[PDB]
Amino acid sequence: DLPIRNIPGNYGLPIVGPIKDRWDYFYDQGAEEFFKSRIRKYNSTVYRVNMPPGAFIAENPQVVALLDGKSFPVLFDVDKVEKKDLFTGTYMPSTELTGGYRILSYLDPSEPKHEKLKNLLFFLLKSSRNRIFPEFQATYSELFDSLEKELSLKGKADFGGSSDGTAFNFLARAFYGTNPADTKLKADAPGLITKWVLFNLHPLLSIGLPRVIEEPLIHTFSLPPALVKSDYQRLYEFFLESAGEILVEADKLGISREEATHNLLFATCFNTWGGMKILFPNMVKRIGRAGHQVHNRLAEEIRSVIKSNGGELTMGAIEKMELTKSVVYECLRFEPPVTAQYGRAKKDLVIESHDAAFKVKAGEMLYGYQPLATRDPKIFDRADEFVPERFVGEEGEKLLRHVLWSNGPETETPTVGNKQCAGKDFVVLVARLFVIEIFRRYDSFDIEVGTSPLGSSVNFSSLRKA
Ligand code: HEM
Ligand SMILES: CC/C=C\C[C@H](O)/C=C/C=C\CCCCCCCC(=O)O
Ligand SMILES: CCCCCCCC
Repeated sequence: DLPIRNIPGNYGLPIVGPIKDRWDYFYDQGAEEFFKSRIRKYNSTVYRVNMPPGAFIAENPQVVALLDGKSFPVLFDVDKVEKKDLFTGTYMPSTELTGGYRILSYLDPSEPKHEKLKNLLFFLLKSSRNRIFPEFQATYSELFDSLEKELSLKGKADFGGSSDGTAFNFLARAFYGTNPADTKLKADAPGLITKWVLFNLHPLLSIGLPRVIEEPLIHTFSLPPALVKSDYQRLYEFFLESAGEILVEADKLGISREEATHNLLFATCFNTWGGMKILFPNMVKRIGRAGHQVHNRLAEEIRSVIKSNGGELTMGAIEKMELTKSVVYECLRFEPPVTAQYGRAKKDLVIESHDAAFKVKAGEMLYGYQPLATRDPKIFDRADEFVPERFVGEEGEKLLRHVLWSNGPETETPTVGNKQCAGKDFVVLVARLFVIEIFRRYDSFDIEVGTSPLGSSVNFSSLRKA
C-alpha cells in the first residue's frame, strides 16, 4: 500500500506570501511553470500553495493542489467534495452580475435547483439537435468567407475577432432559432459579453499590462458590477424575447421565467460562447502546428467520408472520421480549455497519488491544474506531444477515461447528480464540426500565434483551398 506522506509546501507570510505567489503565477513564471517548479522543489504532485486572487477579492487563497491524473479525479466525486460557489475558485463574482441569482454553475448538486436548471440545459441542447448542423455550416461558412477576404487584403486574417461574432450568431440560431442581426443586439453581442465576462473573471487573468498597472486595477479589488449592468440588460432582453420555446420547458420544470432567463443567458454567453472563445483558437493553434501532412490526412478522411455519405454530413458520418475524432480529443487532452477545477473536502479524505497518499481535513480547499493531470506521463505516453492519432482504435479509445476537459472522465455522462459539464456532448460535436468545416474547404493552412487573456490569439497567414 502507498505510504502516507505529509503534504509539502507552505503559504509564506501573511499578505506577502500570497502576493509573491501571485506575481510568480501571472508574471515571473506563468501558471504551468508556477506548478511545475514547485512539483520539482517539493518532489510531489500534491502540495500546499496560494492561488490568485487573494487580496481583497478572495477570503482565503490557501489550497491543496492536485497535479497528477491519479489524485485529480477526487475533484469529480460529489460525495467527497462540495461544489458550492467555487466555479471560479476561492472567490465568487457578485450575484449583482447575474440578476441577483446564484446561477447553476455555482450550485452544489445537493441544492434542488441544480437538478431543475441542469435539466433545463439538457432540454435546450436536445431540442436544438436538428438545427446544429445546418446553422453551424451556414455561420462558419460566412466566417471562412470573411477570413479569405481579410487574408486577401492584409496577408493575414485575425481568427478571434471574427470568430467571436460567428460563435454567438451560431448559438442564437441553433439554440433559439434567432438571428441576432434581426434583433436590437445587431452585431453587438461579442463586445457586451466580453466586457461582462471580464467583470466576472478579471481576478484570474492578465490582460498584458505591466504589473504596476494590473495589480491595483484588476488583482486587488472587484470591478464594480454597476458598470456592466446596462450591457447585461441588453443581453437579458435578447434572451427573454428569443427563448420562448425553452421558457415553456422551464415553466414545466418549475423554474421561474426570470431565473430561467438569467440561467439561459449565462449558459449561452458564459459557459458556451466563453468556452468556445478559448477552445476554437486553441484548436486552430494545435492543429496548425501539427503540420501540412496531418492537414492533408484530415482533409482526405473528411472528404472521403462525406462522399461515402452521399454528400450529407450526419452524426453517423462523423463516427467514421477516426482521425478527426481523435484530433479533437487530443486538443482537449493537450490543452484543457479551462485549467482550474476546485472542490472543498466535505469530510476527512485520503487522496492517493502515484507514489504516496495524503490526508486532508474536512473544509480544506482542493484545487487541480488540469493540464498536469491530462499530460501526466504516468498515464499517457508521449505526454507532452500533440499526437493527432492518439485516440484512434480500441486501445486508444480506452484512454478517453483520462481526458478530463468537462470536469469528469470523457467516458462518463453529465447528470443532475454530478458537476460534469452539461454541454459535454455538444462541445465535442461542435469541435468536430469546426475541424470538418476547415478541411472540407482547405487542404492545409498556416498560422501566426500570440497570447490572449483567454486562450490564444491566432491569425491565418495561408488558407490553401481544395
Ligand atoms: C467549449 C465550451 C465549454 C467548455 C470548455 C466547458 C467547460 C466546463 C468546465 C471545465 C466545467 C466545470 C466547472 C467547475 O469547475 O465546476 C463546466 C461546467 C458546466 N458547463 Fe460547460 N463547458 C463548455 C460548454 C458548455 C455548454 C455548451 C453548456 C450548455 C449546457 C455548458 C454548461 C455548463 C454547466 C451548466 C456547468 C455546471 C454543471 C453543473 O452545475 O452540474 N457548458 N463546463
Ligand atoms: C469565459 C468562460 C470560460 C469557460 C466557460 C466554461 O463553461 C467553464 C468555466 C469554468 C470555470 C470558470 C472560470 C474560467 C476561467 C478560464 C481561464 C482560466 C483557466 O483556464 O483556469
Ligand atoms: C480594466 C478595467 C476597466 C473597467 C472598464 C470600465 C468601463 C466603464
